[PDB]
Amino acid sequence: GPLIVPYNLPLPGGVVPRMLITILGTVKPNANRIALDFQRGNDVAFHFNPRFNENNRRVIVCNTKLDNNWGREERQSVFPFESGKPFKIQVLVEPDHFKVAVNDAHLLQYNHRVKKLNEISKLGISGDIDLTSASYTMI
Ligand SMILES: CO[C@@H]1O[C@H](CO)[C@H](O)[C@H](OCc2cn([C@@H]3O[C@H](CO)[C@H](O)[C@H](OCc4cn([C@@H]5O[C@H](CO)[C@H](O)[C@H](O)[C@H]5O)nn4)[C@H]3O)nn2)[C@H]1O
Ligand SMILES: [Cl-]
Repeated sequence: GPLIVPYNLPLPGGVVPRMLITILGTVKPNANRIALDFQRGNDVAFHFNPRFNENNRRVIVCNTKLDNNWGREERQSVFPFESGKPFKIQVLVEPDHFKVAVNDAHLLQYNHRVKKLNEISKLGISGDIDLTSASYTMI
């Protein structure tokens, strides 16, 4: 039913273009944050971080963490999440970027900074959600 957050989903042999990762959940009421962390060991290859109240604004912050240092942030002000509401996040790995759609609407893409895609072998899912489902498939 509801998975335990923080949740770790192993990605056997890392990611690869045409790999589709689907996260189903519901945002808690008065949520503060969501985070998806595609990890290469201790490094975070792709950090996807909806923030519900940063100086009274809603923003999605994306970044990469290498040897414990966060890089240059990429910010998107389109913010499809709402507290209390069910969502679907789809992360499709493409040759040059992660492509993210929420609720079947394209949201953003994030260019690969970590190059060893087949070593990005785990997805951490955390934040103020009830997590229903997390899975992957090759399309
Ligand atoms: C148009 O221009 C802009 O107009 C704006 C109008 O409000 C502001 O004036 C802008 O400058 C101020 C400003 C401040 N911040 C951030 O605000 C934050 C709290 O919401 C923190 O204080 C941030 O610094 C500490 C911090 C670090 N991290 C880590 O970031 C990682 C991803 O990179 C992961 O998410 C980690 O998990 C997370 O810990 N988190 N917090 C701070 O950098 N963003 N912008 C200005 O540029
Ligand atoms: Cl790399």
